[PDB]
Amino acid sequence: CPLMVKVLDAVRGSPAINVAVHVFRKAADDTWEPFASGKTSESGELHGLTTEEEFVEGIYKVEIDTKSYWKALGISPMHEHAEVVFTANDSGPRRYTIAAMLSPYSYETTAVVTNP
Amino acid sequence: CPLMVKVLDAVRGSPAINVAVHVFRKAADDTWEPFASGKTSESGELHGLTTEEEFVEGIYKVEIDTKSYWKALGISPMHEHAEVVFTANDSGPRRYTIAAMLSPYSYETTAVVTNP
Amino acid sequence: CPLMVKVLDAVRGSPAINVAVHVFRKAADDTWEPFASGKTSESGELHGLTTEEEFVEGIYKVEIDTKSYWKALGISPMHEHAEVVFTANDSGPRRYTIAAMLSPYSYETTAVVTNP
Amino acid sequence: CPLMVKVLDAVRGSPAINVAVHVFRKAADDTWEPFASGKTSESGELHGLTTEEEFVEGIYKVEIDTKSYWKALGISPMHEHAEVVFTANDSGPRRYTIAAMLSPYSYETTAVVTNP
Repeated sequence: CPLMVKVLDAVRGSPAINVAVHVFRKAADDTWEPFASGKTSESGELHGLTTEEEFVEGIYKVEIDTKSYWKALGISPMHEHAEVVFTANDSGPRRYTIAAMLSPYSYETTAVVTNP
Repeated sequence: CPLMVKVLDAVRGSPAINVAVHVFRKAADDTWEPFASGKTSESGELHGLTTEEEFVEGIYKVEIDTKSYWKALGISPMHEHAEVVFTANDSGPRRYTIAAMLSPYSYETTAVVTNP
Repeated sequence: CPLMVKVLDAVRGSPAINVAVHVFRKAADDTWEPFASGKTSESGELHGLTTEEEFVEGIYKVEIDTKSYWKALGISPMHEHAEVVFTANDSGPRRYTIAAMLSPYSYETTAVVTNP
Repeated sequence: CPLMVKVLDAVRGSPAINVAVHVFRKAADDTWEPFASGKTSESGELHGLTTEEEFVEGIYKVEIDTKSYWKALGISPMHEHAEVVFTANDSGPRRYTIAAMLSPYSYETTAVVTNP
């Protein structure tokens, strides 16, 4: 798993289950090329987005669609969405975990990088 | 001041001085219309972005260009930039403060809303 | 103002008004000596805690009593309180702002340091 | 594992390896009774702190000793330590994950609660 996404609901203190996550890769011609997508599991984690073969060097955008998750919980949020736009494998491949804590008014993201 | 932006350097624990900030307003035809821009002052704050007359209801994007600020401090960051995309004045006008704590690998944003 | 405290309610996205704040200074004999205290104002800020004469070098604890603030809003929180324990004026006097974002389950603090 | 602790180094974007963690349980006579302790592993996680039999209802303090971890990395930090003081099993037993993102000047904690 070269890329994992984990989402927490910071208001309720619990994993954010079934949040949509889309990943894009910046193309040669400056456009956002769709790369992979999925939904967080009951642990708040999304595995299997990509492979070590597919996950090349690049600029990657991770869009987490928070708006609809709050609606299932009866909330209208402030942020439309959350984004993490980071450069990947710039110096050889890494394992990346994009971590997101959400709220109706705040959000942290962190890119946690390790090696295999 | 219906809209203020404040940026902190969470690594050094100090205001983030002279960071570029661009604000856009989602247009009728789904495009990001440029709205206002500026640079943070020595307190890390950016005032005078807009007026109560200009700052209508809408979906607004605040782009904080972190990448170049780290370069002036000798750092290559992970995130290309930071964004806050929020809906404004949805229920009458408010005062908004978008607050940003930055790092080479993490970032919080919060939308702090009050009335006049 | 060598020491300022600012508290935000990260759940509601607004200043945290009338939160109790106690500051202690580590004494010579390892004990927490009471130093100053107050309540946040309508901006979420607490000014006038101390003076440049009184605010000597030391280890200082800032206790923010979150539990009772949530009760006034009908909430039972997870954290009993929030604390920031930091060393001050270690290399000459500074201005310190202790910043706190709260929630029933999460909390950031940051020590933001500047000079006069 | 009714109680797990995970620590991230938010400055370097990586797990915080071999951080000391002490847990205390508030005793009947208002004192902090030592409960369990350990060191984070290479993933930044600390497992096996306690058992479902030992981890009763109570007020628990988790002390993460950040100061010495920065020293191994050549840093003098601002915060002496990080603490999370939370009430546990108040309404039946839960699984708790205390999550910590650290820095020389900032720190988040979150209590992430789930059921088995």
